[PDB]
Amino acid sequence: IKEMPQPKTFGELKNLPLLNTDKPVQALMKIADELGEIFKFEAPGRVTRYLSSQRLIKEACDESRFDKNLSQALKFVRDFAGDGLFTSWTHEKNWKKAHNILLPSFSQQAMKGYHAMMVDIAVQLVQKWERLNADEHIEVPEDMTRLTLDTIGLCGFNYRFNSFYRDQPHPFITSMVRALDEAMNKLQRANPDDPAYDENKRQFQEDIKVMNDLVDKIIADRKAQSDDLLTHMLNGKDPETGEPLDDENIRYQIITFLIAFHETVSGWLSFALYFLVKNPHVLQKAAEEAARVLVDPVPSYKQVKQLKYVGMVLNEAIRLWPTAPAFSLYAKEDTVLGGEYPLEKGDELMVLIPQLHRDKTIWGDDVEEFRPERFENPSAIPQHAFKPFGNGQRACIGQQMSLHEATLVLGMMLKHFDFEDHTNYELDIKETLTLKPEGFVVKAKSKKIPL
Amino acid sequence: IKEMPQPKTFGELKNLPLLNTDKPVQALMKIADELGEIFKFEAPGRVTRYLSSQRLIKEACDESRFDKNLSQALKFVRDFAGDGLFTSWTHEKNWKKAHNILLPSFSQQAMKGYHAMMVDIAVQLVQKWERLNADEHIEVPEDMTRLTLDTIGLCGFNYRFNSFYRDQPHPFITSMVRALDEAMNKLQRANPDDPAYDENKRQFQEDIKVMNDLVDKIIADRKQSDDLLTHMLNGKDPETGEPLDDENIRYQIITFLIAFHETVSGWLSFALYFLVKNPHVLQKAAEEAARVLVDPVPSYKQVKQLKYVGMVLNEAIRLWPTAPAFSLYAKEDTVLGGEYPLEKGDELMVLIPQLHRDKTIWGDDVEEFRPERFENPSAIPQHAFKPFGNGQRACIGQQMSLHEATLVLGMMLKHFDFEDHTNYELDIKETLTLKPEGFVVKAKSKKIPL
Amino acid sequence: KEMPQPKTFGELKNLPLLNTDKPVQALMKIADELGEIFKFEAPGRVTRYLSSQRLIKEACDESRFDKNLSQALKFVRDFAGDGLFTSWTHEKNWKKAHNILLPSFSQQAMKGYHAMMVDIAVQLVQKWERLNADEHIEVPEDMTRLTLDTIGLCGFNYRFNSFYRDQPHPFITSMVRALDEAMNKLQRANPDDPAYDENKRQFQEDIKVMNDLVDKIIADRKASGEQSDDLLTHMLNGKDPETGEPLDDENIRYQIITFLIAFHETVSGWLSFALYFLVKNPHVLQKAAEEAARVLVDPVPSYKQVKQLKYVGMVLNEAIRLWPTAPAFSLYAKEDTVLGGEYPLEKGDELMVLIPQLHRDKTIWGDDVEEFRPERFENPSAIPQHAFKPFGNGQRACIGQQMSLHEATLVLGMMLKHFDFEDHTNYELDIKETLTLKPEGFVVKAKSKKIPL
Amino acid sequence: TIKEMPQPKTFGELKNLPLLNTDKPVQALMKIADELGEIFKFEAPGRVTRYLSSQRLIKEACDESRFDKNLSQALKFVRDFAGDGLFTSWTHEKNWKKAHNILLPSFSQQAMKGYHAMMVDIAVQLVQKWERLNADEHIEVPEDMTRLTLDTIGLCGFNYRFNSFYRDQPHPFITSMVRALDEAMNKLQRANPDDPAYDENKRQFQEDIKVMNDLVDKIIADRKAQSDDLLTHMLNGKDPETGEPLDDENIRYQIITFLIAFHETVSGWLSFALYFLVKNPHVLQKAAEEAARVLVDPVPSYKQVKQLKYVGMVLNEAIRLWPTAPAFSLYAKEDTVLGGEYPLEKGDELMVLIPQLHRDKTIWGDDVEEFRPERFENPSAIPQHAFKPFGNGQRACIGQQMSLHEATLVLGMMLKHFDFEDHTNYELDIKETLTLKPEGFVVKAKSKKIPL
Ligand code: FDE
Ligand code: FDE
Ligand code: FDE
Ligand code: FDE
Repeated sequence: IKEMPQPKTFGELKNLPLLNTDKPVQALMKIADELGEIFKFEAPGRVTRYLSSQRLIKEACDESRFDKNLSQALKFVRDFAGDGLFTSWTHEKNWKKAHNILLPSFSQQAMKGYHAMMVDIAVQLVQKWERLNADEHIEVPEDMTRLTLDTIGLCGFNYRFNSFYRDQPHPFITSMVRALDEAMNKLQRANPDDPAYDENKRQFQEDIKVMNDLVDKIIADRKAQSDDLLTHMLNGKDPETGEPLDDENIRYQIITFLIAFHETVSGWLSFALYFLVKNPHVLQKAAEEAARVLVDPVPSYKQVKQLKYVGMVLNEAIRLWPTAPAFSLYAKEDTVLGGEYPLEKGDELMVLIPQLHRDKTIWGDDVEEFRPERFENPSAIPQHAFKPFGNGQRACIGQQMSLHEATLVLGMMLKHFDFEDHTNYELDIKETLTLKPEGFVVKAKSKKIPL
Repeated sequence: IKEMPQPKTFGELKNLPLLNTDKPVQALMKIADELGEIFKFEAPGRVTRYLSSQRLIKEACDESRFDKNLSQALKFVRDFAGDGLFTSWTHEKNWKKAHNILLPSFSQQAMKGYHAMMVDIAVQLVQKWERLNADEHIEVPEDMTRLTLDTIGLCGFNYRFNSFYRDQPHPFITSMVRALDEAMNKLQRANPDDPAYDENKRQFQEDIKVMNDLVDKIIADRKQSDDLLTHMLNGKDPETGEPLDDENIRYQIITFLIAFHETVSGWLSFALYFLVKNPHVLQKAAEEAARVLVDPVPSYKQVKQLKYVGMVLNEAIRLWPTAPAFSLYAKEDTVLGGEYPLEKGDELMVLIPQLHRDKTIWGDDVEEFRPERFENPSAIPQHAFKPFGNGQRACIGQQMSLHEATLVLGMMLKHFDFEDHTNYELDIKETLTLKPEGFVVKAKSKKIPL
Repeated sequence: KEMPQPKTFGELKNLPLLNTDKPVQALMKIADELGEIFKFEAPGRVTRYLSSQRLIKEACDESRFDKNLSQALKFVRDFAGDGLFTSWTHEKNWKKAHNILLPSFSQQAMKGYHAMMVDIAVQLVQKWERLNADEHIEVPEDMTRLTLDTIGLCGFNYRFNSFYRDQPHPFITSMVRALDEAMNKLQRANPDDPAYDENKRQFQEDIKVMNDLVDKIIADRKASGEQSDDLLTHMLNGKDPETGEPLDDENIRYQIITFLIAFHETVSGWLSFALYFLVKNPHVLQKAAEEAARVLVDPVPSYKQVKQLKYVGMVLNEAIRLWPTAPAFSLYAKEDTVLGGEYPLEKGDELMVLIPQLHRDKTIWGDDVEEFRPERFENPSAIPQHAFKPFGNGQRACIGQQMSLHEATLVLGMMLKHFDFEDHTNYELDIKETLTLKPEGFVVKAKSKKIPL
Repeated sequence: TIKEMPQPKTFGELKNLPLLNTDKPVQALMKIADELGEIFKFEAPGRVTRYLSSQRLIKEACDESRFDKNLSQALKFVRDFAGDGLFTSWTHEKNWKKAHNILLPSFSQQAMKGYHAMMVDIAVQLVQKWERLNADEHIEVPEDMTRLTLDTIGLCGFNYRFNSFYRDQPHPFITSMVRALDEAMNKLQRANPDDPAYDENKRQFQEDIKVMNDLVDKIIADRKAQSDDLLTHMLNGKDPETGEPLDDENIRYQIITFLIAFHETVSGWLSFALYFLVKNPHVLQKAAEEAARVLVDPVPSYKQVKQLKYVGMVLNEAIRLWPTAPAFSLYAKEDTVLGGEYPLEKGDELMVLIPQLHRDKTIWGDDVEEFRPERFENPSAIPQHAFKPFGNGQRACIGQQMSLHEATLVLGMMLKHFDFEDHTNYELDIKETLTLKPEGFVVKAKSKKIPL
């Protein structure tokens, strides 16, 4: 009872050239604004539907009708993340297995344990920024990346990257960044066999070895003893099959966590810092809460949760630019979406989170303005209207940890510094598969409080 | 005595790679934002200084200290616009000659003369928008180009480009456009002799030929009309008694054609953008238009009384002045602002968009579209607002442009309600001028007839 | 029974294999590696490349196979339309134009074109006389000026005046660029990517350029009624015996484009190649120059005299054997059939004759296939049937074979009569490939023998 | 002064630099020489040089009392990872004459007898690889010559086993070297080396030097764990004026130097010979003839390698037509006049186009392009300085005897054991790094069924 909108198609190439930007997500957003809540996007070999209104999004988040689909994006990341929690299909050996082995390791009770090491990495950042000279500035995404990676490596696997002791990035991080870019780059390749991509292929494998070799370096330090993320993997057993996780799979989970945490949380903080320096009154409300609550030289686990405004900023940043901008679904059985669009079994849907988070119908007509005050009552927001961490059983396992980190770090930054948008930086959002601000720089004057 | 800041330089290429964007002006504004009111900009074989605070620009506008310089930009334009007014040196032969011959034709008294022909073109645009079907949209920069170009050919030269009767741009307009891109592109070539730049060198001569050709049919076909073109054929220099030679005239026509259509097309487009982005201001101007434009066709008198429409235009050109910069050189040794010593011949660049963002002058809300700043146009300090250049070398076409945009904007506001149906994000395309790219709207006609 | 096929790249088949600027030569190397036949697959199409006289002989059976419009020719049809070269044998305008024009390329017709042919030829000789001592000759560039001017004057009584220019006629640059675009579409897997927008639009403008002067020439003569006895009046006045009607204006415009392109592209390459092999084989140059001197006894050559340069004709034939400027033609099986007892073909299957490789079939030419020996052709009937097909086959064979040979023989004769040629650069053969073949950096210096015209 | 020197087409401030914007610079300089003759000026943005091609001028330029070895722009770029090694050092630099006198013993004819055995080891591995191929397959000639030449210099020279024949994608070191060498050539064409577009290139290059210094600098320690080899001569030899052995970092520069120069020159050299053999079947016959007659043991003897006279002649005739290191550079020690026609300021640069020298028609006769190895039957008939494939003077190629022995040995064994088919009718295509090798050259080989 409704023909679905579709953008300009270029011959046999369908809609693919339309996402021949350096900014595909943002290109999909611009399409969403022109065609409305749902549009078909077909490329050679695949077809999908992108949804942008909460009315259709809530139905797709009905777990009896739709199951998580591996988007072409995720299908290409699977070539180095394999059977990890992020890139495994729901119905498959290790998803449920790893899911129940690892879920205890991220429940609110796990956070109390990670808190000490999180603080460690957070002081290094504060000390680095403290120790900068006057004429210097801060490269925000890079230092957030230094932070996030160091924090997961210590909390999760008790491995010290020492990112703050390095100027050129780590070999691992560069391979991870190059691998993700390649996964993205395969989306626009109309035929991946063309010889033009031979060097691109050769490097892809060279970086997969670099990561896969290095992760086993993490494994060497232990069997050759501490309440940590890795221990649960080598040591937790399935209640039905009795076994632990395979050595090959434990690998993929590590790659997954390293990639997921360091990438998603880097954008998150950077965006929060971006929005703070652009909204100085919000900064004021957030900076004062920092001083009043963070009364110790270093924070305690209990003190973090009181930062009720710092948390609101983070959520409001994540509303506007969700660092994992999309998740994919398929129909378990034949169905009708919204009484208008019939779906055959196996058809793919794409939830375009940033555009869902821009539904005026839900948020009012100031969808675009950075106002953390929307979130004082998280309970007024309808169901499936704010889904930055996915949905259902395949929802983000790393939510409670990421939020702990972001709120922790942001608090200490606001407690210890004031930040000047000394360049009048125009937001430039880089798209690998995640989103991050690119070239964001600030200067920070230390408030002269000791640690 | 104050040492001047300079951004990052790359070996023998100096600051040249920093502008290896498709957006140099915008990249320079970014540099201005990091380095402050003035910075030195070095390229291979050249040096200039970019000024951004009203403190420095006011000095540089002393016609006793500084004269108009042909920036590297304009030096490349001189290859197809030659010694026309825009691309002339002040003291060269044809400038003051041509300037004093033509000023009468851009005086306020000529406007009453052009007004009919201007209305003619504007009715065409309005009828084009009325005749769209419901599902269709409007391509704003492209239709402003049809409008601005057709307007000057009819007012100036009684030539009908018929852009509204065409879907791919006119062959003249496209070569004229491609010539501008090459002038810009020559800015970025570290060595223009490289054979990679040979296909370009060939297209360039063909485009110069295309425009030079079209003009000469207009100019020769004349040898009964009181317009810019006969003023050129008949105007006489009071010292030598002769008109401009046919070559210089050709150069004036080319100059005007591009200069008007490029700046005025961008300008109207920016106004439409800022209006759809601030609907109260659209409301007030729409209300103001409806009350004043009370006849089926607007009159010359009524256009001076679209006082709010004019304020909008002033506020848009404040934000994005479609001709974004002018250049100056020091006539003799001096110090600029007590801090920066300058040798004779040293170059200055007025970065008009950054000047219009000097919080010191405009307040702390610079980035806001508020036409009410232009209630009292006398309230604004001198040398704070330079959209039309400066001095004797200031835009000779200010009235005509202002008259044009104001007439056109008003009729659109009287005749349509406009929908930003795509939530268009501003993307400003750079030739040498500025212009929004991909700006589209939907327009529902108010069914007022013409 | 299973046919060789070169290396395939995923869903892209063999197409990346000849993403060179020189496809024919890459195909010549596939044939060298894989032999008399190999399958060449592209997205959406399949063809078989044949190189042995054994298979070509069957492929020339007009009762079994007909002329196919190769993918290449399919793209040329975008501006050569319904011209003789790009017509299907069963299309309406083919047989029509064919029976109408054949007299205009006959031998009695050549006697008529000869003088205007001579006209362009003196223009070439004088330009070469009037050069100063230091300069060289840009050989392909001057052969192009000559061949184009000759077809325009002989065919259409139109003067391009190429010798009075440095920028080629505005038209020939389009005509050349259209050919390059036609060639360029061969390697584009996705023809729709927006990157080919400047290409596809420049293309449409170049077609506008060619049609303008061709429709001007065809209209300008439909007013002066002038009885030049040339291709153009023969097209305007000749009538089809079945419909009683002459060729439509749209179709004539296509034959002109066809003839301008066909003559200028094939013959200039041909002359260029002959001259290359001559300056590279000085003993052969001597014999031809001697025959040139002995026969060209008049201030300007006469038609009877041209018949008589038997050795330059053998040179020309030996040149077109090594590098046939039009390197391939295509056929399809009119019905299901088996080729050479090993390869069954369904009706409609496409075959491609790789003429350069055919002309190197050692079992036919002997063990010295690559040496330039014009003495192979002094007994022309000794050559087996379908062993030497530089002009195609059967009813679809080149209509301009005679006209071209006359031009080349005449022109080459005069060059040898009037100059001594020096390979002052030791030019290494570098063959540019558009749709036809021609050498690229070829230059020589020529000392005038001071014989007058 | 008498004679204004020719100069090819100039592109404004970019001079004639665009003339070598091929992937085949050397071949372009030949095409220019063929039209402008025995000498021409070649200008670049920051430099000017003169190319010599006639034996007449080259005989003068090889006067060691007037000219010395210059570092061409090319060799200046190799100096970034080969540093102070013999190939990239100035004569008056402190490590040249130092390293030169300690190493001459390791390449004297006397030294060869020792290298002979390990030379054979790698030589059989190659023969075994070819023997074990199935019939439908072919031989990728440059790749297998690169495998051999590198394994031989690495084994015979430093007792390190690369084991190239046990891998299909090339060694990381060799892939890094070739990419480092490619970067050196790639710079020659950049009139803007500061431009940001070259950041990934500058990055990768810096990573590639680390790769070489990694393995090589480990090898110097890995031996301190002493036999009689090139590395031992470097670790143990003493300079008589300061009495010191070579610098630890200088040795790293020599090893890198020797690995590259050998593997790049010798592999190219063998490949070219094989091309000429399969293209000249009668020469192939006579060459396999002597091979069959002399190579009478399951393994070659040192004496026997010397007793191949025609195989050596094919080698000489191969390097004549395509000398794998095609050029060397010189500077004027003082002001002087070249050929009585061209005056030179002190410090002016000369480039010898060895391929063009080796085509000087007045010297070799008019069949200069023909592959005729019998030109080398009487080597004393060849004029002094007409045939300089190994450079000139004290700066002459130190390894020419090692190289000739390897090429003679290997080429001999190939001719004994296989018959070769140009089964694809391969057209000669020259890959240019700084050195010259042929590309995509392939043959099929039918075994003569003979054991080792
Ligand atoms: C470590 C970590 C950290 C994190 C964080 C984050 C942030 C900030 C954001 C986010 C997100 C997300 N996630 Fe996240 N995260 C993580 C993780 C993860 C994992 C493992 C996963 C998978 C799970 C399942 O489902 O199985 C996720 C998950 C996730 C999601 C979903 C996806 C789909 O496709 O559905 C989302 C949307 N994550 N996230
Ligand atoms: C027609 C026309 C129109 C116009 C418009 C306009 C607009 C809208 C804006 C503008 C601007 C300008 N201008 Fe303009 N305009 C014109 C023009 C002109 C001229 C001619 C000139 C030059 C002047 C003199 O000096 O003479 C100008 C001018 C001008 C200027 C200045 C330049 C310099 O460098 O100095 C500026 C800034 N404009 N504009
Ligand atoms: C005008 C002219 C001239 C010429 C020349 C020549 C030369 C030198 C060479 C040649 C060739 C040829 N052709 Fe040549 N030609 C011509 C033409 C022609 C035509 C029209 C054709 C088609 C035919 C029919 O079909 O009808 C030809 C044709 C021809 C051929 C065939 C085609 C196919 O596809 O088969 C060939 C191979 N052609 N050719
Ligand atoms: C081991 C080795 C091996 C070799 C080989 C060879 C071959 C096959 C060829 C050759 C070559 C040469 N080298 Fe030689 N080689 C070597 C080496 C060398 C050295 C070390 C050098 C340097 C020495 C001097 O001079 O000091 C050379 C050296 C050489 C030379 C010279 C360089 C210049 O710059 O002068 C030449 C030309 N190589 N090579």
